[PDB]
Amino acid sequence: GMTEYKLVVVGAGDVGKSALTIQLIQNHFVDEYDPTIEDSYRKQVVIDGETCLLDILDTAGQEEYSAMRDQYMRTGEGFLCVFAINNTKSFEDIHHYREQIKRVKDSEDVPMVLVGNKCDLPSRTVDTKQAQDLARSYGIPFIETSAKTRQGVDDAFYTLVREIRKHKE
Ligand SMILES: Nc1nc2c(ncn2[C@@H]2O[C@H](COP(=O)(O)OP(=O)(O)O)[C@@H](O)[C@H]2O)c(=O)[nH]1
Ligand SMILES: [Mg+2]
Repeated sequence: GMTEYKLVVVGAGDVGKSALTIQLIQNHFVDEYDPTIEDSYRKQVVIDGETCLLDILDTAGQEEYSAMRDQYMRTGEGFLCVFAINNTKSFEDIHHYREQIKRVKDSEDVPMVLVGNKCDLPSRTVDTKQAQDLARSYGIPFIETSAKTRQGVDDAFYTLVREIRKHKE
């Protein structure tokens, strides 16, 4: 019946990984959540007629041992690769996340969704086209989000579950 899926939220610091996660889990926008805390959350949802239990890891970067990063990449079934639309470096970092996750999993086919967060902000430096083009080059969806207004948040997580299913199937 209920199937559990391991989702992993990755991206540079300050892009909104924790805020995205907390909107989905707790239905509010958090302004201040310590950037060094890495935690996981469970949430039950129904997607396309099938209940699933999302086990969501809100990552925070370096681990005590890199072996621990590798482990959560190996066990992770799908990845939300998050950048902020006002931070070009966070977008450029996506190249690294894509590479590293493929490398750890030794796979060319890893369920992922590219998330461009903070779309409510006017100070945009990363174009919709450049992100759409990058996602297309990986064969994955691109979704624009705002953890602040909740735009796209649910779609990003649900789409990732759909990508995981497509991969398993
Ligand atoms: N305006 C706006 N601020 C955001 C958004 N998402 C996150 N933030 C803020 O950006 C900062 C970093 O968010 P956080 O979730 O801690 O980023 P993390 O380091 O990736 O976990 C926080 O002050 C958040 O309130 C968003 O969509 N819009
Ligand atoms: Mg965080």
